Amino acid sequence: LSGGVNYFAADPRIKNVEALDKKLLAYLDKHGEDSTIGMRAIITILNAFTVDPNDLDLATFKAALLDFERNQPHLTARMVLRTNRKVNQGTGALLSPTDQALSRAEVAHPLLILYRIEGVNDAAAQRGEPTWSSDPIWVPNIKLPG
Repeated sequence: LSGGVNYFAADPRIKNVEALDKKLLAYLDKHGEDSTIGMRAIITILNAFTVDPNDLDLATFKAALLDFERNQPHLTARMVLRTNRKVNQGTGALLSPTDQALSRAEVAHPLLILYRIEGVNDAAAQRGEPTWSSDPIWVPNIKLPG
């Protein structure tokens, strides 16, 4: 993982879908879709995900965040939560044109963008096309500063 590059999980899995979804949606209401958030809270959210290291290396990213904690204790992560997203699994891309520009413009804060995708699996699975591991799903996109 190099700085200044977006990485998103192509095929994420959630340990407990309802618990994470309830958690993220409660956060979205309480704190907004675009906020800053402490490192430990980011980590906790990331731990709710299971992703193959070759797809998205969450361990390394988390390690990088902890390094930021020790080196820059005041540094916070930026978190963007989008809902009602409609992206099919396996298309090779996640972010909207707006979030592309957003992430390119963010060069100070470690950035986590979460996309909530719902009501997409049935149509795709009915026509034998790739599906997300759950409905609804949250898809993570990370970007380190630099």
